[PDB]
Amino acid sequence: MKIDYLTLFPEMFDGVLNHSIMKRAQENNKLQINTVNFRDYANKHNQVDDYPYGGGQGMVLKPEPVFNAMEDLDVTEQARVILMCPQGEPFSHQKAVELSKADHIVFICGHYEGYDERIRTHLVTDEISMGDYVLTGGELPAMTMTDAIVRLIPGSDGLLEFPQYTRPREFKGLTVPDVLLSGNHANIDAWRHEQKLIRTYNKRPDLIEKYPLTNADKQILERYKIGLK
Amino acid sequence: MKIDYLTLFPEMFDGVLNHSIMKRAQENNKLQINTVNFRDYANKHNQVDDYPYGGGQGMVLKPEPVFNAMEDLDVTEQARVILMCPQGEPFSHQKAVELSKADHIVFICGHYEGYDERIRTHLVTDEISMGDYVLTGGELPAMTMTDAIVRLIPGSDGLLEFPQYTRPREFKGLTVPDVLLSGNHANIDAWRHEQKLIRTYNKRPDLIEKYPLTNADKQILERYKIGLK
Repeated sequence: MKIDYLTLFPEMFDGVLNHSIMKRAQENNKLQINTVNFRDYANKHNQVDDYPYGGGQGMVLKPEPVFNAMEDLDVTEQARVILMCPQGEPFSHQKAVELSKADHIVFICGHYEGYDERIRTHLVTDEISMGDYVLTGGELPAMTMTDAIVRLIPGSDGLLEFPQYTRPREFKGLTVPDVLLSGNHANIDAWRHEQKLIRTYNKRPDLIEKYPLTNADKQILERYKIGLK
Repeated sequence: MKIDYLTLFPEMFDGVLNHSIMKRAQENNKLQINTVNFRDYANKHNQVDDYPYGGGQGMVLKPEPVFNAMEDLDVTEQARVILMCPQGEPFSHQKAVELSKADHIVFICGHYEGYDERIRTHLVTDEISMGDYVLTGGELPAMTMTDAIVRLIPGSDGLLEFPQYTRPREFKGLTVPDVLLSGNHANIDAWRHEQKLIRTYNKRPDLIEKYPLTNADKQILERYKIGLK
């Protein structure tokens, strides 16, 4: 697979493109992750931005530059063109899975108060948001999504996790549960299972309602609450 | 406000810390956004990582280094310590709002198969996830969240948005709706309102069910569907 980022700030990507566990695939000829400076496709004035027909307070991303960029990037039909949007589908795993299968992805990163509809109908294949929160630009989101998608290339049990501890045993008066140093694995497993139940009960009672509790599980919770008195 | 990132890859941040619309506040003495190299707090071996008591296949982030880092960073009580986690609360706007009010935030960025529970009980104040998708590290998430929080410092109408267009009027046979060039603002507003209704009807019927439709709105939808025949 290969990935292109058409952005006005290709520099934002230097730190991440290299120094992250991203090179696993880059050096392994699995993928080409390269940045594209969008100002190369701009027009009298080298702006990729222009006024809205009908009026409005914001500016709108022009169609021409974007179509041109897609041209030389040889985006075929069956390449994925992603627009970073607030009203886009919030990104998810089923979506990360779907994308890791395409052989080519292009991200329109710049945040504009508007996008020419012709770009949305003819070029863009997926519109994606990160969550109900509002961001200043689409480059971070594009990088975050790349991570999730790439690391899913080739190369819960319904409860919260059991608490984990490492050395030292005692630190500033904070001691690791004795059971963990006992070497008795049936007791360590049982204790972790109890902690998972209890933590879920205290912090994600919704998860408990959708967990098929065994009689022993109910007895653990029952005595736990009696211990709180 | 001030923000610290304790990470093993401070380089990932160079591109973003500067070149994004982040400098608005940095140069304006509103905030200090600086990176901290976590390997400065490491132990015989300069690892921040160590084996799990009780056994397990992954490694666990040691408590000592993290507590030390929080010490010299002068994290007071009433500073926010954030751990990037999969089971953390997915990040949201209400959370972005809450955080933009704190005067100091520290992000533990490294992804480990485990975190010593003492860090979670004594240091960490918020545990946050990005969504059900799994990421390779916590630095991108920390940067994304910073963006949403910072830009919310000081410095929907229930339907999908109306489609936007800019020059040129005709491009590759793709023409901007005539109404937008007509200069008749009551017609432009009505047309946009119709498009919002129609698009929402076709793509987010759930939003239509929670919209207080007027008689005129129902007539727009009604004739639209008759136009589809």
